[PDB]
Amino acid sequence: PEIITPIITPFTKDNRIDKEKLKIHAENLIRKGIDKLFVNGTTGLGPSLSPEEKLENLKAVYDVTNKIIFQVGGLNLDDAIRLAKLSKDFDIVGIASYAPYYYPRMSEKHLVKYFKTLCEVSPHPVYLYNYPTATGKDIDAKVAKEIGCFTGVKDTIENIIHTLDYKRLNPNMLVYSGSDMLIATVASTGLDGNVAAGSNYLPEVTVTIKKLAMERKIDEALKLQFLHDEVIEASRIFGSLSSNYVLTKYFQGYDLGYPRPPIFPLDDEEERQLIKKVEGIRAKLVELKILKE
Amino acid sequence: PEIITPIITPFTKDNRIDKEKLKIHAENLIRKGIDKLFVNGTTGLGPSLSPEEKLENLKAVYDVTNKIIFQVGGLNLDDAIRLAKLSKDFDIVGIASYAPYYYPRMSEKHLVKYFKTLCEVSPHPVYLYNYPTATGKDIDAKVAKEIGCFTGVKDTIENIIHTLDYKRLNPNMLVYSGSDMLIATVASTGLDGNVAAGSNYLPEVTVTIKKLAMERKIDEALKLQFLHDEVIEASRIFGSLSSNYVLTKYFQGYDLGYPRPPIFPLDDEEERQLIKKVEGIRAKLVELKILKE
Amino acid sequence: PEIITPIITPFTKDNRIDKEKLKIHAENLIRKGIDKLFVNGTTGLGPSLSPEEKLENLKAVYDVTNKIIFQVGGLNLDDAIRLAKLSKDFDIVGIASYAPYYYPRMSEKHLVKYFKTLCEVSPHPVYLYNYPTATGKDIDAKVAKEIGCFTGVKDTIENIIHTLDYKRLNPNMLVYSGSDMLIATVASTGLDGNVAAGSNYLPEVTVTIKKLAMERKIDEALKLQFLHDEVIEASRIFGSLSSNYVLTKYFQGYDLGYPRPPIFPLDDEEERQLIKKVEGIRAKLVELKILKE
Amino acid sequence: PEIITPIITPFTKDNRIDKEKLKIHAENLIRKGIDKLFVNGTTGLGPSLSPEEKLENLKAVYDVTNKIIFQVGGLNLDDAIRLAKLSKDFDIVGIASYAPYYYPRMSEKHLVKYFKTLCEVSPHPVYLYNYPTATGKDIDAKVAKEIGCFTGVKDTIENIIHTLDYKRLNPNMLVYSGSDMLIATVASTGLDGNVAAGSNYLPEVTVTIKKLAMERKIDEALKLQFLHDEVIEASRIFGSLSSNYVLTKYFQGYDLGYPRPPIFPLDDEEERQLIKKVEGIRAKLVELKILKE
Ligand code: NA
Repeated sequence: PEIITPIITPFTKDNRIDKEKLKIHAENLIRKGIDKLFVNGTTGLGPSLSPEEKLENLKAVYDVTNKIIFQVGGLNLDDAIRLAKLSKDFDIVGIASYAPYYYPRMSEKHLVKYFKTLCEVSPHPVYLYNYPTATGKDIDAKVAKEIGCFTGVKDTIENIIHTLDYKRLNPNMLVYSGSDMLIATVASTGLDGNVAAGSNYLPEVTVTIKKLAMERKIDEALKLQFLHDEVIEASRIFGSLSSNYVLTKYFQGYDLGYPRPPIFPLDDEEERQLIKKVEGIRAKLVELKILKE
Repeated sequence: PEIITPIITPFTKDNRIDKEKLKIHAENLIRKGIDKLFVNGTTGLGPSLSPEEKLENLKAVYDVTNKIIFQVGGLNLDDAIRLAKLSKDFDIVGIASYAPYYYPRMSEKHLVKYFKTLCEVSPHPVYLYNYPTATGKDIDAKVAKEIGCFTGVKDTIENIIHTLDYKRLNPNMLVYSGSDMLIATVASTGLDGNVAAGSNYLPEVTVTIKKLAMERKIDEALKLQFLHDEVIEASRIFGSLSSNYVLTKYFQGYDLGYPRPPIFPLDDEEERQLIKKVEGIRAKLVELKILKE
Repeated sequence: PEIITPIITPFTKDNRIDKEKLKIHAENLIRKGIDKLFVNGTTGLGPSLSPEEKLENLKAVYDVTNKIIFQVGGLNLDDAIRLAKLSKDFDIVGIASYAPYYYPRMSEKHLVKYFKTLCEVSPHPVYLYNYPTATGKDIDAKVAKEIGCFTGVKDTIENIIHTLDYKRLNPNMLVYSGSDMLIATVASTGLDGNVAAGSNYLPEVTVTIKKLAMERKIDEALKLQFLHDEVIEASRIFGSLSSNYVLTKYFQGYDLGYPRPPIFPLDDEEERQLIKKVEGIRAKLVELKILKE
Repeated sequence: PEIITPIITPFTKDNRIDKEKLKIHAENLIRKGIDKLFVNGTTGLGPSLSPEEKLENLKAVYDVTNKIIFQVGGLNLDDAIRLAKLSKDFDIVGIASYAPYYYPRMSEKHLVKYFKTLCEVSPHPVYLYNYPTATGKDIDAKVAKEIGCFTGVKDTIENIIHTLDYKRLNPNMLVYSGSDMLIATVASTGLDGNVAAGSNYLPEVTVTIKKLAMERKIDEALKLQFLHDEVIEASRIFGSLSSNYVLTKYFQGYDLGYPRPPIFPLDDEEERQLIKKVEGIRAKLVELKILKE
């Protein structure tokens, strides 16, 4: 199985993509053993990016690696078609889309047609980005089989039965969980890996959990998994999407600028309280020689 | 109380706003007694529009009437600020925003900061577009009072206790329901009216429900409200946002072009089937002398 | 429309029904203008009562008034049948049942069969007690219509559209809201009334709300509804079912003994906080002459 | 890890417990390798049983084995205390309780008091029966930690994150999933096993999934788990709690009488259609030599 990072989008002081900080982060993730980078996912603030900015994000990461899944979805199908077609000039792993978000009560036929449309124009394998809470709808194992053209799925959901169903119904599909808390479990149970937000700031931990589970050292894998869970919990205090920036700086030692409002940067006091929650975890990982310092 | 139309945005065959069809529709609505038009709401596929298209919508509608509430929200705050400031040259009723959508688990503090930021730059009264199922958030009467700067709210929710609460905690606030099925109830109970998707295609009906209810002819208002409910239920068979275009052409006699995929147009068969589902209702409305024929 | 009290069950110190206190309470409610009494509802802890206790509740209240709807439902259909048959000797308004509670994902067919069974043996009109949050399933207007034998429904739900749908699909049915917050609204919108837990402790207020709305004094009705809402909200702080006992004592001046654990009575600190939250309301109500003192 | 059967309660034609059929079923489960029997759980229709009947169940099963967890909860705390006390004379594994069901919005304080009360009188280890969907509330790992007297938990939820949290926060706690679809995954990821309804009718299957996963044959475990899933799915078509009876007779060759209405028995045709759905699976299980012909 794999750890895939849905990579953060660093914004500059004036709210543009900081390509340079993005490249440094990308380099470090690849050097630290991350398998592939998921660009314009939730953790990257995909829905806050224009189609031009979703391209810019791809271009900057592509400077670093070919190991990219390029998320292209949104509520203008022509823009998503255009991004899909432009990816032909990039030797990447695949493209991806979440389901059309915001609008409730969208018919199954229209959902199926949105994805089939993108499969039809895609120059690369297509991955389903399933995120029921964010998008308002679910594209389950059965709908995924009906759509019929997904090479894999990231299933961001707290229901591993639902994730396992993709495998049951689509035996050849790559099936990833979107949770950081299920890295040990996913590797122990025959799934293909995790697209894990927390691998942005603790790629060493996510990779090591996976490796331990693979080696069948489940009690050691769980012990580390449970530590990782505490950082995830700390990150949710002030809002994970903002907190991920602060944590990457804290644990990896380079700056990733700002998120894009209304995903507001943490303030100094929030940043200080968040660091207070994870410093003893940082010491312990250093003690364990998982983190270098 | 008032009926306010969240007016449909007509698109051409190549996915641009059809300004001329928009004007004809806007003009018909006002002539049939609609109080104000809500521009770039859900019904207008606002989340599917770029900032530039949201402004283009305002301009076209403004040629017809200044009775406009102009929706500006999105996930890039700078763009929404820009729209708010640009509205200064338009003599309109107000601007509006829904909450930042898609991202789950946004802190109250961040949500409050988003709206207060738009209040601080707004040259017009600000309306809260509350839509918990679509955006994943609720900005309830307590949070609206915190924010402190709303002249009004559109509460798109079926729970009228929730909508009444805006009035109870904010006695000076204008309080609208976003439901078509609550027009009779809202008028009878002392609220300010409805921002009703169905008023795009049966504005005569929504205005008459309101009028009957004001006259305390509650049973007559409900009979009409109940017929209107059946049209709303029909519209949901193939997807209401797509169906709204077909129902407008059918009942009002002009077309509104195409929706924007992934809000896909009904096909000829679906259109035939929807028309069959509402034909008998049209006959009833004609016998009630609400519609001509 | 009517105000119906789902009457509290007072329990003695040895966890038996305090029949003498129940009778005093029932007599007060009727004297203060309550139309009918709903026995063994949620508010009376019906699900905590054995079939013998449900019958004991009926006999005590029946010593005071025949204006009773007698709730009989539970997870042993033989017992519910026996209670339904036993009620033949009581000259009352109706019997009632909630849907079989606890078990998830019961088939529509089984739910319909349970209700039709009660209808076949019932010597009185049968009322649907609809409470989806509590029972884990909904018996909506369409399922009610398919069941075909309900004289009325109490709809305890936060969705008045759902409640109105009973009237729309079943025009000869009595349709009540289970909410105290909707007395003004239900009266103005053509519904038949409210089975209002808060009428146990402020029967004066619920009746005056309904009277004001009937007189089309909507603003005054809402002003009083909104004060009543504040008392409902305070009752919920420590748990409404327990707080209903304290509030009855506070506003009506007699006590109702203890609830039945695990519906635990409020402790001293909880009572003090609760009273601080309502005493300024209790003064406004005496000033308005709704309460004596 | 272990498989624990939440054992079915067989009822006679006139709705009493069929003690002799219960004993036959218990003995078979134990002989086929089931580790313990969870008596009066959901699958046994525990909420449908009077305290007396819950005691009859224990005494019947106890004649076969002492490997019993005895579920004693309900909405009359005096009865649950009495049951807990009466278990002193049975040399069993533990007693258990689900949270007080039906009543929504019970304060955490009251929930904690209910379980602490049962712990204080219990002469055996206490197990938490967590089932948020059925009871309307969640007693999560944090609340279980607060209560602080549970020996184990059955987490009937689909979210394995939530289940893993009991072990993360309560290291010495025995932690089981209430899901049949998670047998392979629970065994692989270091949890304690599964309280699996479907082990009533296919104990051979559930014990074999576990064993294969224990031997790290995850591929083979999943294949068999996926077959089992298809039986679980079939049982849900006409209602699992009724269907479990039919499936036990079909797979094990002896009958368990009737369920208790409103958990109605399947009819002859529903039974034929259900058997049609699982015939093909029974065939596979025979080829695989998991079942005898
Ligand atoms: Na009640």
